[PDB]
Amino acid sequence: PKTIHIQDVTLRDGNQALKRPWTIDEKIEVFDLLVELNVDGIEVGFPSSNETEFHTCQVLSKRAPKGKPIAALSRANQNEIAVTWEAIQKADCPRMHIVYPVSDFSIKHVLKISEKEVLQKIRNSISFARSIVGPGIEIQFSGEHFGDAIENFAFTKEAFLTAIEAGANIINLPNTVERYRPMVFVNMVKEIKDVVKDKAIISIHTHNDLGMATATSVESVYVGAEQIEVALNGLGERAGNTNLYETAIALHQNGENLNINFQRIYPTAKRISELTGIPIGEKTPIIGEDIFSHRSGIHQHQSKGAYRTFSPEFVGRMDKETISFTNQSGHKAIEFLLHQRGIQVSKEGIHHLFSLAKSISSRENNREITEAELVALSQ
Amino acid sequence: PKTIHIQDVTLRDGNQALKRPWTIDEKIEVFDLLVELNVDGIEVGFPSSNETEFHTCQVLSKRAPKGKPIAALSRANQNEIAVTWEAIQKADCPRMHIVYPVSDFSIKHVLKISEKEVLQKIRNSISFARSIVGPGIEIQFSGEHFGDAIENFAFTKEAFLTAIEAGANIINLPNTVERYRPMVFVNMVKEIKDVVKDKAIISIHTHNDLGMATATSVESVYVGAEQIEVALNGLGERAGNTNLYETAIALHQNGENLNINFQRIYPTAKRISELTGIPIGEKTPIIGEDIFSHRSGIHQHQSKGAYRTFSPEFVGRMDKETISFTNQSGHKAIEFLLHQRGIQVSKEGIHHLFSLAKSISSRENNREITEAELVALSQ
Ligand SMILES: CC(C)C(=O)C(=O)O
Ligand SMILES: CC(C)C(=O)C(=O)O
Ligand SMILES: [Zn+2]
Ligand SMILES: [Zn+2]
Repeated sequence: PKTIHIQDVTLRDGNQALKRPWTIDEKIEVFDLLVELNVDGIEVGFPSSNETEFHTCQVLSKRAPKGKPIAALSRANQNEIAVTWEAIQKADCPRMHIVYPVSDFSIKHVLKISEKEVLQKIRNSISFARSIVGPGIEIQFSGEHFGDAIENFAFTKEAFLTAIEAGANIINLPNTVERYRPMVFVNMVKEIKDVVKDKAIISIHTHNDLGMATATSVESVYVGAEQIEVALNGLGERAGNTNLYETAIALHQNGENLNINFQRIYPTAKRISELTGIPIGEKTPIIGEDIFSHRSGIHQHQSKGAYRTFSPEFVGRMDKETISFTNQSGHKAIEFLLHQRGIQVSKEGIHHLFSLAKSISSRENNREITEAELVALSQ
Repeated sequence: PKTIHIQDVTLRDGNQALKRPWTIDEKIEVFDLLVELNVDGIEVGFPSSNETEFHTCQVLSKRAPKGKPIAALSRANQNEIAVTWEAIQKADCPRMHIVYPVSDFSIKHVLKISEKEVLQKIRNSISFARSIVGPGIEIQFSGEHFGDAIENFAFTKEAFLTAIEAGANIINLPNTVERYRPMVFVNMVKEIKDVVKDKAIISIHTHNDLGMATATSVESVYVGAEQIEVALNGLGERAGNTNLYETAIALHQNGENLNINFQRIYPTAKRISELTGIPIGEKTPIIGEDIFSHRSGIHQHQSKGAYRTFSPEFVGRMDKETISFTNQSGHKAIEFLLHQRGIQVSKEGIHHLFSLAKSISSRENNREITEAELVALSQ
């Protein structure tokens, strides 16, 4: 039986990509939505960025429920690591999260340093972090641009093993920019797991540039990833982080056990939509207005039975697909109702009652016609 | 080198799920957008549905460019097949598309017939189709609900081999409802390819209920699928069909050769958006308003270089990320401009010029401040 932790990064990766970043009270509202959704951990921010974010991280750390991992992000240097720890140490379960780049391009063309120097930086930063937080505290290390570490993939194994030996309990593998295809990333995850084994938790953090973040994250589980970093409503850099709802529902549909309160999905998404001013597209998976419609029939319980993965109510929505007597499906519905009661009426009579249904609907507006009165109208 | 055909089903699967189905002139406009996008084939409709759709299919068949496959969908019965052929026979390259269910549930609980009877129906319908279209004409067979053919997967191999032997040139594998995970579907595709080999083209047709249609379609290519059925703007049943743009761009980024005019992507999507009244979400991959923004820096060419898959212009968009002197990034931009010219100004002076930039922008509205005048303002 697989353990899969859903790690939310909305307050960090999501907030920082926002056209209109959140105030402290909005961040607190979002934090509370995350707690009620029962995610397995929450990254509250990047406290080194500025004094406001520092304050927010501290407030959220103290608000955090007991036993709920509270993470904050730091770059790989002693002073910033110390500041980060100061931000979160008051949380019941603080988690230190350190990032450093590991891709060939980053090392050769951005950092312009050797691989040996990279390993030294990784080891020194994680070791230092462990020196200030003590033994009981989870440390996560992210290899930035891991998804692009193609030419230096072997190095990447060394980097993560180094991080673990220095004290990292979680190795986070980001697909910082989505460039290829899920199984390219997933094969890399598999090879990392092959050398990490039980020495650390493998986490993944995928972005959605080619519309394949959910798939990449989901398939990573089946090669050994036990944590997925996600965001509400697919917020985050560019096209966004891995969508929390799609990932949670997909894993559930595949038989996995998650702590997520699935029925909080829709009320959460609606509120996040309001807080960001980003409407929920009507065809958006899980939460889209129109995704439970089965309309194709109009052109010619069975639809609900053979063509639905999960019910509206499962994600906290009301089922709005109610048989009506006032539309393109209106006419045939009256036929079926009359059939049920054993009332025989000609095709012209049905066409008649059809018009009466749309009539007494406009009067006392709109469209709320009962079977009982429709039976009374015919006979 | 892989051959991958992009087969558009917007005028069929897309149109029939539409809240407001298209008129003949709108269908013609959509058809023309598809031709200009240079998709490899177009399914024009379901001509058996009604006389209007029949007429539309005939009009589009005659409008179709030479050498462009024009498909229309039919259920697996002689009279409907004959009607369908009548609808499309005038196209330069007509393609007959027949569907019949193949999943355990469909056969046992919906059709309530034996597997032997299913094979007979498949063979008879394809053989009949071949009898009326002649040898030169492509026949596609779809096994409806293939993605759910888990308990009877072995049967599914028999069904497709039967279809091929009867005359099917293309075997289409739909993930009618997205229920699991890409690699479950993809493994099934692989096993079908293992027995079909070079006897027919494998096509896939995935839906997007769990947000993983693009991935499922893309990964299917790497186990032998040579045709992908897609729709503009992810139109189609429920959450929609596989999104054309994401699929085309992903395959291109993975080094594949497609005929798609990539630079038609954005103008097409914008027009389809208008025709359906479904806005393009600002975080939608490829075409979303906000997906080329790199904003996270504000919180503390490189961003464009290390964090972009493809350029805005590649998909027919204008790059709107222009360095401005009027915002939260405004102040530092003036610093850098003054640095370039070797003009030294105090931190208070920069703060001053910052205010002058926002001032002469409101006057003669709005926000269009040149470097040249900003240099003239400082010195
Ligand atoms: C800090 C890391 C995980 C990051 O956000 C990226 O690589 O996408
Ligand atoms: C006709 C077939 C391909 C169909 O639309 C479905 O199975 O999704
Ligand atoms: Zn990220
Ligand atoms: Zn379909």
